[PDB]
Amino acid sequence: VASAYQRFEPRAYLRNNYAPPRGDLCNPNGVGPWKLRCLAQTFATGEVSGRTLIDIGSGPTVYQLLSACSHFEDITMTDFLEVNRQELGRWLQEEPGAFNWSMYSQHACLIEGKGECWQDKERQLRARVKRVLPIDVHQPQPLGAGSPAPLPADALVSAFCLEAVSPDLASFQRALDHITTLLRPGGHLLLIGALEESWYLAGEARLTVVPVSEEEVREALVRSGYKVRDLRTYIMPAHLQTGVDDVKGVFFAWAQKV
Ligand SMILES: Nc1ncnc2c1ncn2[C@@H]1O[C@H](CSCC[C@H](N)C(=O)O)[C@@H](O)[C@H]1O
Ligand SMILES: O=S(=O)(Nc1ccc(Cl)cc1)c1ccc2c(c1)CN[C@@H](CO)C2
Repeated sequence: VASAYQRFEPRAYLRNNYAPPRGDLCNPNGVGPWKLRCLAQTFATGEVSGRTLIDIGSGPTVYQLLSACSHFEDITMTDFLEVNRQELGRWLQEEPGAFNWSMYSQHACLIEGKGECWQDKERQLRARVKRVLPIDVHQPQPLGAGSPAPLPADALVSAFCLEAVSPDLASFQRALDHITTLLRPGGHLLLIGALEESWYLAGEARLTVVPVSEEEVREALVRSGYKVRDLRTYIMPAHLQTGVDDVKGVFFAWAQKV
């Protein structure tokens, strides 16, 4: 896969998945509103807290941390590709060419209902993201030997990574076992991913993906030593079925390392 990922174009990836129609946040039935709503509700339970958090395979996106950032003062973002870490850098440092996530920040504020202005939410994320490190979930030690990242983390977040870098279920299970080592016992894992997908595009790159089911993800979490606190499925409607992939749904898993 690492080979195919050498052609991965962040801008194309962003455009394919986070720009209209999939990125439209006005229609309450879209995947965008559904996902932000499920990230906000999880953190609103007050049960997912601590000091440090690590986002596994962040790619060029930050939406997965909008609701999470107000609960963890030290946040580590990561990704296998340097081009993605650079794309993140552009938004974090507010440099030219950064992707504009303002509609997402605003919706997270809208959903959270704490009366927070979106600039303050983005300010807080930028402030708490202490570093952006390389990572490889295929390695028993994903971050490596002496990573600047505070370990073990009190919580992990990973969206669309594992199944997208695993050729099969068994390999999926190992990557999960792998990243699980980065988590403090009793800690929390918020895993988001593509259901029954076999490929997706990112510019000249065409990636192979392992198609997994909700049941398969649940059992994998259980086998890695987690207690599944919540599991949800969003079925991808026809209007969101574009030619960028063959994903059937999106899953969300809130797991607790026991
Ligand atoms: N071996 C590996 N270990 C960890 N991440 C990897 C990887 N190989 C590829 N990746 C990264 O996994 C990501 C899958 S796309 C998901 C991006 C983002 N988390 C989102 O929610 O959209 C890409 O950023 C890709 O570079
Ligand atoms: O759900 S999405 O259609 N877009 C989306 C997700 C979250 C929000 Cl907040 C908004 C839009 C979405 C986002 C990323 C990926 C997909 C779908 C499916 N392919 C994966 C890579 O395998 C990558």
